[PDB]
Amino acid sequence: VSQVRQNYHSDCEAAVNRMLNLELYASYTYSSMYAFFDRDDVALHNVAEFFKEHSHEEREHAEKFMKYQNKRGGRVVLQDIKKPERDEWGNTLEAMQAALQLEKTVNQALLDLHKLATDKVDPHLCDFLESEYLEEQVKDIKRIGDFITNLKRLGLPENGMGEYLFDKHSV
Amino acid sequence: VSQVRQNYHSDCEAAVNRMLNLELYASYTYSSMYAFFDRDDVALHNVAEFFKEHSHEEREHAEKFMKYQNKRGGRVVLQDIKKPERDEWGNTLEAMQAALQLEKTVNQALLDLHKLATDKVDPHLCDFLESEYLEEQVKDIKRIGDFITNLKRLGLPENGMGEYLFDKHSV
Amino acid sequence: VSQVRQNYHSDCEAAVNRMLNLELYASYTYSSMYAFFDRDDVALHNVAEFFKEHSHEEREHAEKFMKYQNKRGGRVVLQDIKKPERDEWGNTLEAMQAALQLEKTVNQALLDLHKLATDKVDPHLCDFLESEYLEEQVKDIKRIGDFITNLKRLGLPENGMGEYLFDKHSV
Amino acid sequence: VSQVRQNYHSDCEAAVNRMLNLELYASYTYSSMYAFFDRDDVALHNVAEFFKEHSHEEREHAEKFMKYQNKRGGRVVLQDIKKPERDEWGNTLEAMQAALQLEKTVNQALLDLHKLATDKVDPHLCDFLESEYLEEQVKDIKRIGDFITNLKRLGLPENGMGEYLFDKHSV
Ligand SMILES: [Cl-]
Ligand SMILES: [Cl-]
Ligand SMILES: [Cl-]
Ligand SMILES: [Cl-]
Ligand SMILES: [Cl-]
Ligand SMILES: [Cl-]
Ligand SMILES: [Cl-]
Ligand SMILES: [Cl-]
Ligand SMILES: [Cl-]
Ligand SMILES: [Cl-]
Ligand SMILES: [Cl-]
Ligand SMILES: [Cl-]
Ligand SMILES: [Cl-]
Ligand SMILES: [Cl-]
Ligand SMILES: [Cl-]
Ligand SMILES: [Cl-]
Ligand SMILES: [Fe+2]
Ligand SMILES: [Fe+2]
Ligand SMILES: [Fe+2]
Ligand SMILES: [Fe+2]
Ligand SMILES: [Fe+2]
Ligand SMILES: [Fe+2]
Ligand SMILES: [Fe+2]
Ligand SMILES: [Fe+2]
Ligand SMILES: [Mg+2]
Ligand SMILES: [Mg+2]
Ligand SMILES: [Mg+2]
Ligand SMILES: [Mg+2]
Ligand SMILES: [Mg+2]
Ligand SMILES: [Mg+2]
Ligand SMILES: [Mg+2]
Ligand SMILES: [Mg+2]
Ligand SMILES: [Mg+2]
Ligand SMILES: [Mg+2]
Ligand SMILES: [Mg+2]
Ligand SMILES: [Mg+2]
Ligand SMILES: [Mg+2]
Ligand SMILES: [Mg+2]
Ligand SMILES: [Mg+2]
Ligand SMILES: [Mg+2]
Ligand SMILES: [Mg+2]
Ligand SMILES: [Mg+2]
Repeated sequence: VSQVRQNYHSDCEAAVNRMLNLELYASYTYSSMYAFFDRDDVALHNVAEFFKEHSHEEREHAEKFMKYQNKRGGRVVLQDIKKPERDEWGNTLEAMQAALQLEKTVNQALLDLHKLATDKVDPHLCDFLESEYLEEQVKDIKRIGDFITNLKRLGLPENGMGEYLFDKHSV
Repeated sequence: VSQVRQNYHSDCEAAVNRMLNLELYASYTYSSMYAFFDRDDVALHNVAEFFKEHSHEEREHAEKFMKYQNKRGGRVVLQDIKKPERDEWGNTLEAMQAALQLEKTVNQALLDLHKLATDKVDPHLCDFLESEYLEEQVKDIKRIGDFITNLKRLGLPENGMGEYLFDKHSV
Repeated sequence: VSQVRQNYHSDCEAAVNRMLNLELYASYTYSSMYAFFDRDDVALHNVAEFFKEHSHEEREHAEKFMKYQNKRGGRVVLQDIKKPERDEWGNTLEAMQAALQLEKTVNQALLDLHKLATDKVDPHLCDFLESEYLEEQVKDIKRIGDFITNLKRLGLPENGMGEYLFDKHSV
Repeated sequence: VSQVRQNYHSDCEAAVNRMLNLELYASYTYSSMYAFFDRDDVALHNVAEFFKEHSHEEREHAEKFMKYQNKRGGRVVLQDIKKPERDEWGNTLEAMQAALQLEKTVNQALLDLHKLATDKVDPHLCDFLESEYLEEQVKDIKRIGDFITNLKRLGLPENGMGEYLFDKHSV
């Protein structure tokens, strides 16, 4: 047992490792979206940079879980980072839709981890999730939903002018 | 009943008073460690100052509980501050080991208070503990554990050169 | 065919994708080393931060290949990022030895890519590798070799005092 | 023989003169595009200025070859600068398409010169091309391709509103 370990359940330690992997997976998906929008035959650079920024954000989320694991006396265990679901992302609307679903998947995993922490009576882990993850997640989901509403308003996927306008005025 | 009192259980009020006393006890133990490392036949001044700083931190923790008690309409009840367990602390490793155990004792009391607050459905007290105590406690425990690992690496208790090096490069 | 594509062989495009994956793999290995040295029972924070910085450097190398691929009209194709070879890294010497071998593996892949680019008469790709990768790689290999020499001098793996001194004066 | 001349093949000297002429030709084509978009019945001033800037860039490329020729002890030999292929450029999409093809023509000539320099074992000329020409060429081709993708997205040539929007938000 680690000398620092106190009130930290094995199940929570394992779930933190799985959560870490999911954050890395989300980062990698966003990296893929960046590369797609940077293609010469897609060429929506502000959209590309939005996804690149999100990729970095998700990596930071993962690193914060590594730090957390060690602070509690748990042990970081890494697994493969699976490649993203798609190799190409269609257009701004399809990508934003995929991002919304990804964000909700990550959110569900965070909420499940919070429930586990609650069941194991771990208020430190609860606080960590509430203070560092859950609100940023709600904010991100709201921003992406707002974007989707606007992309539909702008006539996506068919309206190329609408897609151009979004890239130039929303991101 | 205090005019401000709302959703504050008698059991929680009493437990806050006991927690206050424990913080003062921890402060006093750290004061003792400061005085020991300041001895001419011990003479590890950076180590002494580390413990002096922790003594002040613990006193601040106690004062914050006094303020909390009054904010909720509870009444501060003081008891004797018991003298520390030891009069002399051996060396840097023994002292850090004692500090780790003290920090875990304080942490357990905070977690027990959080459980009581949860049982009495007191979210304000839960928030207070999570926002002002529980994370600082985890951070402090991690720092002391890290120190112990390094002190063992440096050959404590036997290696006096190792002890000197720690005082000059870690604190 | 991409409208921008000129003098860019399919073999080079594929090799750039494989190189990208290797950079990500190297990043992930360094992330693992960071987490290990951040453990409470390892606790060499300057060493941890060295590896964390290298993890970020390798990610930047990967992103630069993504940008390169698109600039030439190639298409980014991502694969799984394999987890690192080890879950724990022994000590500073073992980790630095693993880092040296990793850096040489990455260097060999860069040199192989340069040879392919030479065979396909692609001076732009040659220039990119020479200007952005090959010298940084030689510099990094030299720095790590220098560290290993010093760690051996300091009596690693047995000499814990030597390991402490390295963390406090070399990184 | 020039007193400075060393490892400079007659074939490379002649090819540098031809390359110089091509840069001047490219400059002149861009000047024509500037004048077209400045017409009162075309009136896309940001597009005009983009081409004017490129005209100046190409002239600078030519001047750098003159300087290069003298540095190696070769002799600058000038030929007529042929007028551009067209007197009018249709619209933003047609012009960008012509610019892409022009840039690829210039790029091919640079790559051919690099191959000649390689065959004649002239690393100074290789370095000059790689360091001063080849990457700027790839960057320019990528930018123009990105523009074409966006112009098509915006409904060019038919969509006049799309053309206006491009002029006001992309250049
Ligand atoms: Cl535990
Ligand atoms: Cl507990
Ligand atoms: Cl457990
Ligand atoms: Cl696990
Ligand atoms: Cl009450
Ligand atoms: Cl209530
Ligand atoms: Cl009560
Ligand atoms: Cl009481
Ligand atoms: Cl090609
Ligand atoms: Cl070619
Ligand atoms: Cl090919
Ligand atoms: Cl591939
Ligand atoms: Cl010569
Ligand atoms: Cl020679
Ligand atoms: Cl000759
Ligand atoms: Cl000539
Ligand atoms: Fe995340
Ligand atoms: Fe996210
Ligand atoms: Fe305290
Ligand atoms: Fe404390
Ligand atoms: Fe790298
Ligand atoms: Fe590297
Ligand atoms: Fe040029
Ligand atoms: Fe050009
Ligand atoms: Mg376990
Ligand atoms: Mg998973
Ligand atoms: Mg798979
Ligand atoms: Mg918050
Ligand atoms: Mg009472
Ligand atoms: Mg007590
Ligand atoms: Mg007594
Ligand atoms: Mg709560
Ligand atoms: Mg907090
Ligand atoms: Mg291919
Ligand atoms: Mg590979
Ligand atoms: Mg495997
Ligand atoms: Mg070069
Ligand atoms: Mg260089
Ligand atoms: Mg001649
Ligand atoms: Mg010509
Ligand atoms: Mg003619
Ligand atoms: Mg360059």
